Amino acid sequence: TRELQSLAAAVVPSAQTLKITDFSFSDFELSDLETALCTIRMFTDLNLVQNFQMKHEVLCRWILSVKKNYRKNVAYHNWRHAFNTAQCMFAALKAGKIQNKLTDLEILALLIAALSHDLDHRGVNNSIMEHHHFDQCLMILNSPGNQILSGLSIEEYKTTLKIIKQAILATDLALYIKRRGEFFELIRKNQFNLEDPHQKELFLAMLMTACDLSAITKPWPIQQRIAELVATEFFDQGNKIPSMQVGFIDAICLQLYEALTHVSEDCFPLLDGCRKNRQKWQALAEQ
Ligand SMILES: COc1ccc([C@H]2C[C@H]3c4c(nc5ccc(C#N)cc5c4N2)CCN3C(C)=O)cc1Cl
Ligand SMILES: [Mg+2]
Ligand SMILES: [Zn+2]
Repeated sequence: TRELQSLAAAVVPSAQTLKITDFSFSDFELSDLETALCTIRMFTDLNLVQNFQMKHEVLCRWILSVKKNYRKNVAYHNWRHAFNTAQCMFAALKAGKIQNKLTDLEILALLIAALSHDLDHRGVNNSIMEHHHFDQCLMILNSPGNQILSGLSIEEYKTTLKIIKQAILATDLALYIKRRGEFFELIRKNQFNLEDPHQKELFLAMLMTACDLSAITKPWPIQQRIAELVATEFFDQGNKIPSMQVGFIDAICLQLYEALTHVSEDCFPLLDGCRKNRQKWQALAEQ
């Protein structure tokens, strides 16, 4: 309440000041309070506070509830990773122009899922995990004073919960591998149509994984620092790195970001930064 009083009374700087529209956004210089302000700006500039009548104090308490339920002692899967996944979601809807291809409920659920998709993570060394993350997302969404979705009707609320649940479930890389071949086959044949609800639901799953791994697309000095955090989680429980990074980019990332650019050409900076990082890690791999 000492933190919530200061956050609620603050002024929320514009999206341009906060630099949350650039795919190259980084958070290393930001306080926990600054990340909260950037998050309010995301809800605000996506018209989520307005279209769904969110009381300011409730959104402030909800953001702080979400942030508190991430574990700081976890090197990578912490609040900062969830904040970044939401930022890339914002950058994709705005700079990537994905906004027009989605509905308000879908955008409202994507932002909530991106912020929640790793709640109570304990580090890689501890599809059940994603079901636990949605469980914690649901518990916070139902906490007194945190119900940011109270402005929705019951039909709106039930649809949004279904989308939130699927989006968090989609961040299971096993589900991504199960489903990506379909998404690539329909991108191949020039058949991809978002009007198909099964195709729209599949795309929302791919958009989640794209933002979930957005770190692999960051500029080299940032990507180097994030790859450190990843190593500290996998390794030190809190040489071989360059090769494992190129293998991850090859197996997982490059096709995903390639397909995303076909859906919207303005998501190209993700595919670009992911390639420049493959070059950098490949050179390091060769010593
Ligand atoms: C001991 O050190 C490492 C070991 C492996 C990796 C590789 C693979 C790794 C991985 C995973 N998710 C990542 C998400 C983002 C980024 C970035 N940027 C990189 C990610 C990432 N890199 C999950 C799958 N995985 C597995 C199975 O090991 C990196 C480091 Cl440093
Ligand atoms: Mg996860
Ligand atoms: Zn994640």
